[PDB]
Amino acid sequence: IDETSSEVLDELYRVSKEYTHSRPQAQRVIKDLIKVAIKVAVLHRNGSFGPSELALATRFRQKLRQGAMTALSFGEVDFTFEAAVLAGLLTECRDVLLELVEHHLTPKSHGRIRHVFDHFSDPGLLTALYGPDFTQHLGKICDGLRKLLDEGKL
Ligand SMILES: [Cl-]
Repeated sequence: IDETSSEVLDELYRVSKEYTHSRPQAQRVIKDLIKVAIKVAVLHRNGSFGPSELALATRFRQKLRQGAMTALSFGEVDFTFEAAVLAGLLTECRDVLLELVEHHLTPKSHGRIRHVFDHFSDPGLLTALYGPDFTQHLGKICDGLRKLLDEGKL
């Protein structure tokens, strides 16, 4: 696994664990995240996607970059964090991914996608993340996101 991606994944785990107060819950969401990513990766490697699905994958990446850039913008003291906006963007990502894998992955895998995106798009979690107690976590996530965008890994 890519080192920067691992660093961000680590931070997402830590944010989830601290927000929920549950190691088992955080481990579960990150396990599902990893499973989903790899399953989608395999579909890309095996040439399983049709033309409309490949266009959907392109849209998903655009949306994911938009989410990342918006997360970064809200990190600026200048601009006011709006949880509903970031949550809405993450839900747009969820929905594009769900469409992408509708005909390729099992309903169980669709459930894992909903679990991951619904966990992190939770306005409660995001509000905590952008609040006074999560300053260090947010900085590290933003550093990672900026590096991923810079290196073309999103
Ligand atoms: Cl298709």
